[PDB]
Amino acid sequence: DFILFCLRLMHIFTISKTLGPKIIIVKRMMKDVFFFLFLLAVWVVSFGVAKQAILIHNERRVDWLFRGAVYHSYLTIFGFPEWLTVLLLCLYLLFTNILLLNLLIAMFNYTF
Amino acid sequence: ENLDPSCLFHSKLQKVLVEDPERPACAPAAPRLQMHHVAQVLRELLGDFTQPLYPRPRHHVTFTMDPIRDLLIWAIVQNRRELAGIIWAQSQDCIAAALACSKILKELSKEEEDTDSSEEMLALAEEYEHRAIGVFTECYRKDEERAQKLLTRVSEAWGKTTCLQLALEAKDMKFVSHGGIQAFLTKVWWGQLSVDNGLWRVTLCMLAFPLLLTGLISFREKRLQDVGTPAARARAFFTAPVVVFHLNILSYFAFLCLFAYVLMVDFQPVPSWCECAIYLWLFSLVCEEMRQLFYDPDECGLMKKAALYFSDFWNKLDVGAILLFVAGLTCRLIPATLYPGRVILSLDFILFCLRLMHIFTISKTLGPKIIIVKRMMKDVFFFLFLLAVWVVSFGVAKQAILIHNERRVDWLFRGAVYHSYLTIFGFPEWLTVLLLCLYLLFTNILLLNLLIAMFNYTFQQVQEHTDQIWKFQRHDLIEEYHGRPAAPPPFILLSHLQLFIKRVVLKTPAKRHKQLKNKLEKNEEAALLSWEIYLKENYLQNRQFQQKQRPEQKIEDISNKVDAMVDLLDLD
Amino acid sequence: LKENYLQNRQFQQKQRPEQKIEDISNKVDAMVDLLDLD
Amino acid sequence: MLALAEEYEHRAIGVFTECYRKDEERAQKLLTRVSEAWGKTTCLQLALEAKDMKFVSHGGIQAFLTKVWWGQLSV
Ligand SMILES: [Ca+2]
Repeated sequence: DFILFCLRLMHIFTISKTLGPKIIIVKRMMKDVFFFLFLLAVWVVSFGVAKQAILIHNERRVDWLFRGAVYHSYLTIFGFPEWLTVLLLCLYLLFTNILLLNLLIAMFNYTF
Repeated sequence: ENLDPSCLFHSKLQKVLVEDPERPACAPAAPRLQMHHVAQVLRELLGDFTQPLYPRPRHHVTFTMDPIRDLLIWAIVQNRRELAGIIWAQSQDCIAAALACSKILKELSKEEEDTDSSEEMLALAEEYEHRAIGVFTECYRKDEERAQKLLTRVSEAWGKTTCLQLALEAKDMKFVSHGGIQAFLTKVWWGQLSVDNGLWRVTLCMLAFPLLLTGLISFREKRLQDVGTPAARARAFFTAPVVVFHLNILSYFAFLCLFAYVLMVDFQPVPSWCECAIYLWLFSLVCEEMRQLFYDPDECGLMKKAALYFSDFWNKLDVGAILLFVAGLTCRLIPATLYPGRVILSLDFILFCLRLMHIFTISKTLGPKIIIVKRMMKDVFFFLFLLAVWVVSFGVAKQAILIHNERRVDWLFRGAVYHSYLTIFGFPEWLTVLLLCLYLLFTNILLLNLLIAMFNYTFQQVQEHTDQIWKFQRHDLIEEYHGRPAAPPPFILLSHLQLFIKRVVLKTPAKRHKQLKNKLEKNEEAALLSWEIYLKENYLQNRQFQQKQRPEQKIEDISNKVDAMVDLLDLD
Repeated sequence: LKENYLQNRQFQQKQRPEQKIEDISNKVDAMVDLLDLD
Repeated sequence: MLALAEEYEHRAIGVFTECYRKDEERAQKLLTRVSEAWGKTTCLQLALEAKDMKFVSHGGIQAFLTKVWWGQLSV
């Protein structure tokens, strides 16, 4: 409820001349923000499940390996195994560093 | 017989005359022009889906049915513009006629092997699709319902095809991008129930069985809405294709969760039960796609239907995932290759989860963005080659200067590769500052502006008509889920078995449904055609009045009056 | 083909609207001179 | 003088696009030929040395460059 109260302070910027239309713009942008973030979430879950399947055997560990792989996927999302590691990192680079970012740039520029 | 010789249609007719064997059966030197030769060369132009127009005799004056059709085709095929513009105004059912002329002119303009007449033919075809749009928008603004009824009807005059199929096969963007036909597609997509309920209401009625028996959601055709026959209401609710779409999405989601669970924990060398349920569901999916291939509503080419199936993107992706799963099971059955079978099934899980991106095509705002990304990937790839050779260049240069020659296999090589990866992901004082500032100047600036420029550039073009492409794309999704049975992929075997045992012994092969195509009665069709004739006569007057109101025409009229006046004053 | 091109060029230059306005103006000036001569 | 030169490159583009729309092959043959009247130079070399963007940006001459670039085999 403190978060809800502090959200109410954004109403102050409506009275000023230059600031209000930007708030009205953000109120429109949130709609396709949400439906993008679903697409991003299912994508990162897909690569997390694929990596934890290939590079770790089947183990019934409850909170150790699960939170470890989840923290690995979180660190990836926030930003002879030589050929295999280079292939996995370059595939994650090619997908994540490029495609959905241009999707966001295109959609946000379009609605703006 | 007196068609002019220089045109393309005369050349194709003179070929198909001598390709007939029945004339060397009679006499080789004498050519006899028959009507079914013209019908054959017209069937080659119009498409395979239509039946021949002029029949062959299997044996005073005599009229064929609808002679204005024949005169319009004879004026169209040899690019006489002003004759066609005159005798189109006399035509019976003009909506189908304009689109058929547009299809004929596009197909005849493709094979021209010239330059002037090809552009003339394309301009004429575009003009005729404008005529069809004008007459249909008059019929739409007057009455909402009969204008919808005018689309799905079969037309005897043009070889038993509907108007919508001609508009699709001729690839007319501006006709199907009209508001009324899009409203028709939405009306078919929402099915039996009313179109104003919203998505969350259908979601809650899908989750809750007794909520449909209440006063919730909506209906149209209020004989079912008022009187309570909940068996019929439930059959109508589960018949609708939106419901079948959400059921397939939910079943696919549960299938993916079970596949991820068995891949993460239950990959066993002994054959497993949670695996065999998934093999059952995947056999269900492949039998569904085989049924989707074998559907032939009209008589058509099997190889042509195969090219039509494999032309589509998601069919290629679906059959690739099926083939990879077939390979993965044979890799799983051999005990020596169990872990390669595991990694193959993981890559196939990636392929299955890529299929969930298809859901966003149906929504209004989201689909054009997918069409934009499908264009952007092409120069994405050729950029990433340039980025890779660049980072390899600085990695090799740095590892050459700051490390001596050592034959270490995996230690120093993976160390330098991890250093280059950490660089890519984001008195040695002067040298280190120089190396870091050089990597800063190159990496933090140049290729980033290359990406910004190229991506902005291609977005500025594809953004313009992604919407017009998507409105044309919208049809086949609705047609497929109209054709698909209602059961989710667990029970679609129970749906498939009755159809398969029925088709073999005594049934029809395939028949279209009476929502997309139907044959009207004569008593209704006469009044409908008279209504359309009267609205065409209404449209032509507004067109000629608007063309008279143009300013350049007023200037030309004043000039002609002034020339008449100076001639009159010269005569005095 | 050059002789073919020149005719299309001069016909397109004749079809311009400002040239039509100038032609109407010259005809009207000829007419007012003729009515002044009577 | 600059306006007159731009007008004359428009004249050259118009006559060449007529020759191109009528026949595809002889229009290609018209470029590479040597001209005795203007000191034994070809037309393409004059269009390059005069720096005319709109002449070499035409579709037919670009098709000629593609045709030379693909060489003996089909394009
Ligand atoms: Ca399919």
